Amino acid sequence: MRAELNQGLIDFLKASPTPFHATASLARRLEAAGYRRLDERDAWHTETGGRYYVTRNDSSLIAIRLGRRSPLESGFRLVGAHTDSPCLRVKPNPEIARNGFLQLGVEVYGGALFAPWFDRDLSLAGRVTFRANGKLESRLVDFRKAIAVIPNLAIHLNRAANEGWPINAQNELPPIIAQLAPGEAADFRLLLDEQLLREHGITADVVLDYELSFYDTQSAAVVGLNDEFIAGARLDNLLSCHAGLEALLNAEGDENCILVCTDHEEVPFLEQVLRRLLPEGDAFSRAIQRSLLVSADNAHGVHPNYADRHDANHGPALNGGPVIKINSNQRYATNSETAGFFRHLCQDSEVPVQSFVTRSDMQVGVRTVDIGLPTFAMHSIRELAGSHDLAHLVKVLGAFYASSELP
Amino acid sequence: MRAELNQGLIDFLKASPTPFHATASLARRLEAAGYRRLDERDAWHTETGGRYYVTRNDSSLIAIRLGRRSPLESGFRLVGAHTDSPCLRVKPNPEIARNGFLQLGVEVYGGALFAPWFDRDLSLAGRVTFRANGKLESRLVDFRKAIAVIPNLAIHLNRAANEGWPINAQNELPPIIAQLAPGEAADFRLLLDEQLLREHGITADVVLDYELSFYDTQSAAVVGLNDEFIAGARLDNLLSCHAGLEALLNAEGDENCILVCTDHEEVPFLEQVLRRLLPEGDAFSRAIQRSLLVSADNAHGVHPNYADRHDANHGPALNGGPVIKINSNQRYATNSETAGFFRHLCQDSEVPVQSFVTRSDMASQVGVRTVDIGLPTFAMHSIRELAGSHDLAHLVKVLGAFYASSELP
Amino acid sequence: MRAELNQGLIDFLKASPTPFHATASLARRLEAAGYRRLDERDAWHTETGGRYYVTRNDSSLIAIRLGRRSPLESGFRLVGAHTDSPCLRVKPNPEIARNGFLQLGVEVYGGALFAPWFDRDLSLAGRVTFRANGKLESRLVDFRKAIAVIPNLAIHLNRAANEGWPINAQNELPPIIAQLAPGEAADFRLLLDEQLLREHGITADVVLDYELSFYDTQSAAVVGLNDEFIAGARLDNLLSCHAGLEALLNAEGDENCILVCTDHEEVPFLEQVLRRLLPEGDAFSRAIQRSLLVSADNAHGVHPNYADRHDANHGPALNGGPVIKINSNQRYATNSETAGFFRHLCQDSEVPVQSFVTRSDMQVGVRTVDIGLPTFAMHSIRELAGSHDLAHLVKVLGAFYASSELP
Ligand SMILES: [Co+2]
Ligand SMILES: [Co+2]
Ligand SMILES: [Co+2]
Ligand SMILES: [Co+2]
Ligand SMILES: [Co+2]
Ligand SMILES: [Co+2]
Repeated sequence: MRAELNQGLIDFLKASPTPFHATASLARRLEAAGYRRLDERDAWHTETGGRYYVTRNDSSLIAIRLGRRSPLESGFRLVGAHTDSPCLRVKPNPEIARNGFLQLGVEVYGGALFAPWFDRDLSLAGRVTFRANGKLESRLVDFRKAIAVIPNLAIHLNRAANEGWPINAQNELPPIIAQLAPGEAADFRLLLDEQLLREHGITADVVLDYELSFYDTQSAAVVGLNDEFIAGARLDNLLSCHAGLEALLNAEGDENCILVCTDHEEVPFLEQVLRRLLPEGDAFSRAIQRSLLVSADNAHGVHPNYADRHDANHGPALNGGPVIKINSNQRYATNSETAGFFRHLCQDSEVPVQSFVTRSDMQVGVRTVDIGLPTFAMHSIRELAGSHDLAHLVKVLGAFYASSELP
Repeated sequence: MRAELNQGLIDFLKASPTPFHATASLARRLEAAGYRRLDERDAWHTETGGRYYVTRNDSSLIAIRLGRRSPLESGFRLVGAHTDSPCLRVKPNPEIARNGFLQLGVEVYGGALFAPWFDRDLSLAGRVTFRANGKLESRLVDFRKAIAVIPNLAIHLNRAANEGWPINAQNELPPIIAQLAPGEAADFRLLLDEQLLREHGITADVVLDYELSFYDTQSAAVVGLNDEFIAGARLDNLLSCHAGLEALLNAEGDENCILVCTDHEEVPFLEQVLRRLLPEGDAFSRAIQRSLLVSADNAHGVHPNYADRHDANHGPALNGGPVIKINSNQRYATNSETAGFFRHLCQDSEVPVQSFVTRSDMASQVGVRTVDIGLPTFAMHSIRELAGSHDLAHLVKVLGAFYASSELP
Repeated sequence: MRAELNQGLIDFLKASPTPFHATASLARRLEAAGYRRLDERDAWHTETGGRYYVTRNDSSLIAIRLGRRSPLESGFRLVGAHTDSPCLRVKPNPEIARNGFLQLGVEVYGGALFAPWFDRDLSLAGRVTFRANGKLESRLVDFRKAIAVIPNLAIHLNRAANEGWPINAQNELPPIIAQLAPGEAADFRLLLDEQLLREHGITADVVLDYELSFYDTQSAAVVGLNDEFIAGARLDNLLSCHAGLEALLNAEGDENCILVCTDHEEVPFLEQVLRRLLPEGDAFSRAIQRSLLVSADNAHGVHPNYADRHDANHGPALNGGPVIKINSNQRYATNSETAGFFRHLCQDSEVPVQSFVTRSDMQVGVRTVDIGLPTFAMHSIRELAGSHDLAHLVKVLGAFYASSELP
């Protein structure tokens, strides 16, 4: 499955600098495959089998592939991922004007590593809400061009730099985007208004608020002497989003399938959607108890320069295939029946499979196995995974999507 | 008018991932412009009006533009830059095999900022020395392709990462280039040999040693909402090398002109070369006292997230022109005469000029008077530094006015 | 307006020293306004145009305005606030007898500031559960009188008192209520029986258990040279409770409206009440997705003596109007659409509006905007707010309640 798959990933990451864009990319692909969009606000006709997707807040998406069999007999085959990643968001009154520069004050979304955000050609994307012709409207904008940089302080002026210092997100992370007069006027909402005309043709009476993420304009790429790796932003968790979608779109059979890609993992929807798919009563409970959730989120590869952060018996290899993640304290829902099932699936697909627990010194109600492709450096602005692993994961999710029996 | 310089700089940086490659790029352009190479091993016949360059270790270059009058009478105009930048160099027995990976051990060259080298698509380039059927060869290689990465450790396994930790070069900086295990012979010198075949159609008997730097494969680029900035590796100090060379090739007037770009600044050539110009005896000392060296190396612009690392009266602006660097404890050789001269020179060429002095709580065995100047930058010694998209034009104009200058102090 | 609104607030705080008392004060206001209590054990018949309220544990209240067009088309407009505040609670067996004094052991409720509770004329109020003719009753009591003091230790005996010491809640916070003889014997439940007789004309067989809060007997008050401020206990969050009830009672139009004042916010109901207001499980998601929750809870005004605790670009000003609270990491669920709407709603209702974000180094599935009035000294026994802001908040909350169209 190539190469083609790895190229599909790179394009998908490119089109998705935010959870909003991620969602839009998933939906345009779902639509090209003939899934019809449902609006939660409207009444649903619903025809049995039955290809649908629904969004919430333009940043969460559920894909529903209804099969021949009653979900009360066959249960659901659910794959879960998330559409968000740690990053830096623009503040509501962002303009900072000092030493000739115009900067934008940012907050740190999620458990982001600060250091890798320095010295990158960053751009800006996300959702803008504005008033046009009286009505409230929302669009996505993506500046595409590299408009921003968080420069490092020179080592000459910070000689114990490599000894480590607590990077202060308030002081040290606002990006520079331009130079000002001064005195010159600076209106970031005016800049967004320009970007609305430019990107959308819309003229806008005033710009109200926004959810804008800086991101790396350097694309994901295949790296390594023998091309054994993929480097890029947002692998956690768009690698899983892409994988599950590719598995859903190419799945054999007529099983009841769901793809759930939710927002804010990194900080109800599925339940309300499912309760609408089912004639209420014991139907919900009977379908869900026959179901299985494969929760796909990146795993930690044992890192060669940091090998002792891992249990020696449980250090996943990049390109060694999907990792089954166990944690007895319910950090992962995986148990012997869901783990045993997934393990059996990989064997029948001839896909290699690994295990991970952490070092011991470190709500729908569905059965769940937690898996993930091994990865280095989450959540940096540029994470690392293996170039063989996407084909592995797509193979077994596709096998799972086509599985008649579940535990 | 300004954008071709910047385009040329981006091209120059791309072709120069190492000091060896920068010297090669500089030399290629000089030859295209009519400068001819002198070998230091050989006798020189230098006629006036002549255009020469000189090379040492394939990583230092001196470019000579001999003028109408003897340098004994009218002096030298000298611009200095350097061809090296902090980076990671491959060790001589580099193969590290563990957890299924192949890695290359690296030493840190210069005062590199470690953290920015993480999570970068790295490639490998430099000089390779080998024995071929059966003589001693040196060639330059550039894998071009992204072959290596130094991944960060996940924050889940280093939760107090943003509080800082002392990054250990021996431990945390060896890059991953491939996967091994279940076997398997890993021999780096053999990989170099395939790279010799692939790049030069050359095969080798045995590869002996090599000087190879890892570099960022992401090109330099113009950035900012109004394109005010240039980002890239090696702005320290290929920015000045470019600037100096553009200015040398296009400067008007006669006048004796010198471009000196030396290696190992980040850690005798010039003096020996200048002496082989001019007659024996007192000719040298007399020429040098009528001479002036503009040492061009990047300055620090005042950083708006770190503004108090600067003196509030001496905070250079990106795109505010060349900076005169003063340190009366001779960290810079600038004195009031050479600073005065350069200031006069900028004012005549309509080029804006700034001053820098360090916060007070923080050549030349030739004996040439010197002014130290630089274009203001951020993130000096990072894998990716920042500079003004306007400053290069500013610098080339004033160096051009310097090379054309009739009089010196 | 304003002076009358502020007097109403003051009276409300006085009437409400506990969650139980806040709920009772809300309940008797609504009933005066014609709202009829719905018992959760009963079956409900709700007509259009209905005005209802329902309580739980006598300390949470949900008031409901049913309009004419169905929640399936128009959704609900919901205002959220909470009934509780940080304070000190009497323990089950509280009598401490030492040094001639009677004291009551107290546990610290919520994230209270300890120092301000010292040297205050405290009283005691809350719920008493007792047995009367073997029947088992609960009544509210309010001693009203200043019956307790937690005195500071004199600076002469604690000379570095101004250097700060860790205040130990178990040791330094039990208040003094009386003096005791040599061996005089004290029974707190006996004093509670006398208060039952005193306040309700009731004798108890035996007093069983209780939930009693100490509170300051100093009334809320307008303060400042130009009367720009209001000072009082429990401004977090009875300020919002009061503002929401005014807004609900005076709201024009006939749209579907909810006021949610819950208990225990400072350490299920809403969903269960909403589900009983509309048929299927398809109707729930449809109506909730068309709804909007303005979650109203005090924000932090930038304090002139601690101004560096705020972001310089996001320092809300007392009497500056409601504050839209923002946090990408969902400490506040505000997004660009619900912020846009609220900002619009303020600007075309002529109320000034402010944004808040923290310094970067510091459910039922409904869209939400977190907003609050700017406040000083939050979780102290005596908090500070603007004497102009309550009028602002009531104005825009009413504007909200009369909004036909929601994001
Ligand atoms: Co994840
Ligand atoms: Co993550
Ligand atoms: Co330098
Ligand atoms: Co340097
Ligand atoms: Co509160
Ligand atoms: Co509170």
